[PDB]
Amino acid sequence: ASFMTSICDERGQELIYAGMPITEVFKEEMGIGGVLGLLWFQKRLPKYSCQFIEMCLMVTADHGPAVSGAHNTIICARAGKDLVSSLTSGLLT
Amino acid sequence: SAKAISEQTGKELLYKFICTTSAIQNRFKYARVTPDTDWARLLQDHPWLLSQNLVVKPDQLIKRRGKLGLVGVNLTLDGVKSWLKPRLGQEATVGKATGFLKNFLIEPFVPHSQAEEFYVCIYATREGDYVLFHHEGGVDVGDVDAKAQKLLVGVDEKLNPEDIKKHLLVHAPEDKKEILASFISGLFNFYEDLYFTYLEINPLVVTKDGVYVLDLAAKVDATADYICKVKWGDIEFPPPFGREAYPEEAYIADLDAKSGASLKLTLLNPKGRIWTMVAGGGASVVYSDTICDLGGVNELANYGEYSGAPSEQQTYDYAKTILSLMTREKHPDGKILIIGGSIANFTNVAATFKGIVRAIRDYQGPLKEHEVTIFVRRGGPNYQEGLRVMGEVGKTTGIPIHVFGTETHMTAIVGMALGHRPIPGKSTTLFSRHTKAIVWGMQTRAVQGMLDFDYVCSRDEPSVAAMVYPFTGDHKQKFYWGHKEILIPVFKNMADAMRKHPEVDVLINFASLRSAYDSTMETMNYAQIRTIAIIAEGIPEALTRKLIKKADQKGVTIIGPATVGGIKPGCFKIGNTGGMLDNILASKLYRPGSVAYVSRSGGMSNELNNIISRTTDGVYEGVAIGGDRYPGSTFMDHVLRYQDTPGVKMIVVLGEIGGTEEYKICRGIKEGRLTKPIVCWCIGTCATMFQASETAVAKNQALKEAGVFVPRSFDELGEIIQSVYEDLVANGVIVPAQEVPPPTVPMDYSWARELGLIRKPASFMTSICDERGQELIYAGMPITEVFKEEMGIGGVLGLLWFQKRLPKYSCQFIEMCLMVTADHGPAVSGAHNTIICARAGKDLVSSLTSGLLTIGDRFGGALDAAAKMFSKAFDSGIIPMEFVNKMKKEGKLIMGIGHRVKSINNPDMRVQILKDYVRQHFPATPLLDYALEVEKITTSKKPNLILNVDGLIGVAFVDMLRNCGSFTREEADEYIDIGALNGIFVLGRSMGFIGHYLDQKRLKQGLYRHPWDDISYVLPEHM
Amino acid sequence: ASFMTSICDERGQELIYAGMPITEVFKEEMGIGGVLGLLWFQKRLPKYSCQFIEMCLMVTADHGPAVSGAHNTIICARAGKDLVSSLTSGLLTIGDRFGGALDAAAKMFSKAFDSGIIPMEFVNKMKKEGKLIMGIGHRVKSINNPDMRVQILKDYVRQHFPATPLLDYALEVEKITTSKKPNLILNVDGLIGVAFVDMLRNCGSFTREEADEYIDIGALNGIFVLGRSMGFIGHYLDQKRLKQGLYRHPWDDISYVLPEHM
Ligand SMILES: COC(=O)c1cc(Cl)c(O)c(S(=O)(=O)Nc2cc(-c3ccccc3)c(F)cc2F)c1
Ligand SMILES: Nc1ncnc2c1ncn2[C@@H]1O[C@H](COP(=O)(O)OP(=O)(O)O)[C@@H](O)[C@H]1O
Repeated sequence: ASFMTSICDERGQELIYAGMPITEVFKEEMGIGGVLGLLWFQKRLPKYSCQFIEMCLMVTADHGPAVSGAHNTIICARAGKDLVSSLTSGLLT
Repeated sequence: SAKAISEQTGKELLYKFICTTSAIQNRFKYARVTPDTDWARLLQDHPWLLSQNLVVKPDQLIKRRGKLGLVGVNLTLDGVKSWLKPRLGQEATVGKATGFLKNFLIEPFVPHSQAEEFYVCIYATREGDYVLFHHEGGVDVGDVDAKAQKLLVGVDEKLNPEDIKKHLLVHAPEDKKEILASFISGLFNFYEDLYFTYLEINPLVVTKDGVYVLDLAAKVDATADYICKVKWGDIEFPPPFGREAYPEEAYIADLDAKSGASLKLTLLNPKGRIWTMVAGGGASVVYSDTICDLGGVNELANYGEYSGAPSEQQTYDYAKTILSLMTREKHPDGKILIIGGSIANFTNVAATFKGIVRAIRDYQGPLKEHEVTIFVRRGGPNYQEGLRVMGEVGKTTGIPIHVFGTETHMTAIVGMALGHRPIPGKSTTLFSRHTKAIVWGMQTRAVQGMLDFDYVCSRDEPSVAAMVYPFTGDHKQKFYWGHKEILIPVFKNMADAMRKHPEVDVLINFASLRSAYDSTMETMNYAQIRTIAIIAEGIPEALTRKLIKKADQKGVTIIGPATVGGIKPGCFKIGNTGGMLDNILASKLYRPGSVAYVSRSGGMSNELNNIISRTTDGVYEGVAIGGDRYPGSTFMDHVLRYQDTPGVKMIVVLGEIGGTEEYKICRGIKEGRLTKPIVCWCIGTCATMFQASETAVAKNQALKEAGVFVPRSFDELGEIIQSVYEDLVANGVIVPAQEVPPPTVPMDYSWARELGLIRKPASFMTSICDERGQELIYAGMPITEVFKEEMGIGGVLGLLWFQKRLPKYSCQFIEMCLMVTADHGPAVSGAHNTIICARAGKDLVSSLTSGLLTIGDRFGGALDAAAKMFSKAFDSGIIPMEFVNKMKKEGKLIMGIGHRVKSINNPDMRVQILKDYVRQHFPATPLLDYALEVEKITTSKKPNLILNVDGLIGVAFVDMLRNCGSFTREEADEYIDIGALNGIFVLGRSMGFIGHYLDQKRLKQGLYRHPWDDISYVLPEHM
Repeated sequence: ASFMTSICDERGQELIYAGMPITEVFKEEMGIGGVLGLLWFQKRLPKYSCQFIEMCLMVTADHGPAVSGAHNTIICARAGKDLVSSLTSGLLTIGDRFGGALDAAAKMFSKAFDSGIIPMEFVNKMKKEGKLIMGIGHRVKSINNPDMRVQILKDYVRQHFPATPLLDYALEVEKITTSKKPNLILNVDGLIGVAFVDMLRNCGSFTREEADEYIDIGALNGIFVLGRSMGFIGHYLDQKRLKQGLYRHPWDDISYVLPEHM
């Protein structure tokens, strides 16, 4: 096999993340903070850190528009182009 | 492989690099004479030619010049020229051969007496380097072998001058002793430093004036260039003295040069009904035996070796040369082309059948009307696609072929061709079944062939314990033990693999020929390595004797060089011997039998597996000792192991012409040491039919008179093996094994794709470049043609993007379009957000890119909007007044037209340069003669409405793609509608954006946050 | 002023590059190989290097489609998206394992040229410290059969540059390396990163303390981007023409490894 991927599982009845099927993910309350640890680390995370990594996403959402990445998302959003091509032109900062 | 060099080049290599105390007279005093002799230039070279008498003599590897009357002695310049009048360009019948004397040499005559003529000769043997001296020389020296002073000098030694004084000069005159010891002790050092094998000087003249050299005959080891090629400088090897070589043979010898293969063509009778296409260094000798043995010797045309598995195109070139020699004129009998042979390394099975098929199907006209009846036989893999394509092209063309299989013997077709039958310290046990091995080098195919063979042999453990490869980092490699994936560790220095693995006792060098000596001398220092195979061919013969010397000082048995390795079925396989399992399961090599073979050539190990599998129970062990001059272990060592082995019941020996390696079998049986039934036959009886006891005929006859079961020729070899084995069964000697089916692995995909058993479609379909091959090819053109002509970036662009080659007036134009759109400026949305992500410290790619995703529908996409507007309105027939009136009525701005500053009174200058270049060079410009009317009809209302450069490039590419030499309108709409003309802007402006990244990385500027003075925050107030 | 840009000049009658107005650029024959040196370096370049840097763009245009950048331009061109977004998705592969052999060969040969090491101690320390030489090594080819592109570039370097240090150095390292294995040749990725070092030193108008800076910034990295971008616009445009559908990878090539705790 050429690739060796160790996170998801396309085929079958249910989609499976790193260990867990998705009806178990919504059966429990995993949250985005648990799906994040479940995709990236492949280790299932407890609730006090599951809520913490949601804190780290809720904090770094914006610092502002006069900031180098948001500046060159503003510019390539004014130049009329897509959502992907306007996100991206601020992500490579 | 030890080739000869000329007398001249030999003397210049002597004079340039000998170093001794007693000086040598006449340094660099010689004259090469051709039929292209500029006597003026030579006489300007050598003013001493008008000074003393001369000796002129040929330099073409002609032995006994002094008795053919071909040595002009004691002549002036005019006398030399008159002596060259009846000879240069003429012919002489010399010995048996006949050729043109086309190269002569002139040397100074210096007088000498008879007792001053000495004899020196230095050659190589397996145990060392002889020195032969004799006090009398001349052409009347006679047989000088058993009549001189010999001195043995051991391998990797020096030469003590006191020993020469005490042993090599016992008959020399006294006053001439010390200078000769001043000479020979120098000369051997010369002999060692340039890797000669045979250096003979007769006569050697020492007068009172000093030492000077008259004659020189030399042979150098041609595989030893990678040390000595600076010393050698330019070296030319001359052919033997025969007829002139055709340019055909030069064209095939050129295939030896630039390739890595080996394929030489020696044709001797162009008007014969027997031809050859023989793969393998061994099997060409076998066909040349059997053809001449069946009395068709007068109709044999060529014999040619072919090995190394070259590319399909080189085998196409070889086959088109031989088929070009086929179809010259008619003989009324009909020509028989024999195709087939024996290879050990099956690597290009899919490629080589694509050559010879393409060579046959490119001559179906002439090959029928020269009446060719081809016999093709396959060996090794069951490559059914090649057999099928041969069988289809034989019915399509009409050429009578007869493609055969493995069931017919490899010389059974020769009897089917010539009208004879119808057409239907030391060890004894090297390898146990608990033998480990360490593979040097990285040969994942050969190691996979190890492991799959071992799983077929129902072996408990693998046989590759570890790999060693010093030019990467330490890691592990993932292989297939049957069905489960196991790992094998790959090391860098050998101490890791020899301390972590105390279980190995065999190492297998798959080194290159440059590193085999060094890796083996690295390995020999260790203890448990008790068997070394050396796969690589072309190891120089001075290095091989050093390996044999230390192999005898340590006891390690060497199987090689130039082998492919042996095979011991049920226990262990080496290298690629026996091929892939597609051959193993057919020749039944997964169980032990009771027959052992041993061969000179490694190519014949497939054929002996074939023949011993089709007559007897199976091979016990068969070892190819390699095809070099110095084997690591000859016949007799493995024959003694086979004699001291219980499971062996009969022994087969396959020899070749050359050497005393076969008379030791006669001595071993006449001494009674070798008891078991021995069947031998050495290849090459009809080498004499194109030293006397080392001929293949006399060696076979001496084996036949001493109690070795020799067949009458090679074609009775299977019969005589079968007839010995029947008598071995019918006397209670061999109790045969009940054959049991083996386990079965799946085939490799990468191997069973080449054979054509698997058929899946290609996922991508790319139509521009071509990675593989000798040269990289763009859409049609190879790159040496791109630089051979002057294609330019403007031509490589059209050659990649369109796949249509473009003429020069547009090739220069598209360079104009890149030189214009390189920059418009830094306060421009793309360059702005390249400046920002270049100040934020990131890469070149990540700063180019952050400006490239601005290109789109408001920035830089005016080009492909101008094309899709003017070209859309040109085709609907609208004359520009209704065009401008509908652009007002429907209410949309014209995408080509409009500029911020400039008017008719002051244009852009870039639009004037592009417009002038368009008018001067394009043959016909519609749609710009249209658009310049739209300038006037628009600009009579406001001055600043001009078609821009963003309008004119999108117009002139429409006009160029229509009115170039090679497109169609229905195709030149497609490169507009895809967005190539959009993409001319990306490639244009990317020069500028790499410029802005690079510039503001140079002007070292910090992180950029925008001011708060420019941003008007509007936030809905619900806290 | 917030920005400080030192290449172009928007306003005025004519557009001006770094020194030259454009009617002088087309008045003379500057070429793309001269506009390149005029934008990037701001130093005007003579003709024998102006034609050379066009050689370096004509060589690195394509190596092929089964190559990591061209692969993920083929994929994002089959997924139906733009020219910019299909070029770009192959450009962000350029980096430290693909296409960044150029600026590693320059920063190796030019770093070892200045410390005075004659090539034997250079090859011996590249064995001892244990790192592969970034210019040298090829998959197929030997002394007996070179690349042809490296022969065309080497012949153009010898026929026209007035003095070539650091390539007379590196061709010695070919021989001292290649006498051990045949396939160790300095590549085209090594020779471009050598000949730009030699060109920036031995052009008419630079200094060594300044011609170190365009190497260390990564211009010589950026010659590869501009070279290969012709090829990637080629692959986008070609597989938009050969109208091919969305591409998902097969399941036959991917070995799923998932920790089993359901
Ligand atoms: C490298 O040679 C192979 O790749 C190979 C593969 C198989 Cl399968 C095989 O059987 C043999 S062979 O030497 O045994 N017979 C044979 C030989 C040539 C040939 C091929 C090239 C040149 C001259 C003759 C040929 F065109 C057809 C044949 F059947 C050889
Ligand atoms: N320069 C020379 N001066 C004197 N005699 C020479 C010279 N060159 C050749 N000869 C004569 O020619 C002979 C050399 O020919 P050579 O090839 O050695 O004959 P052969 O092969 O039979 O030994 C010597 O016997 C020598 O007498």
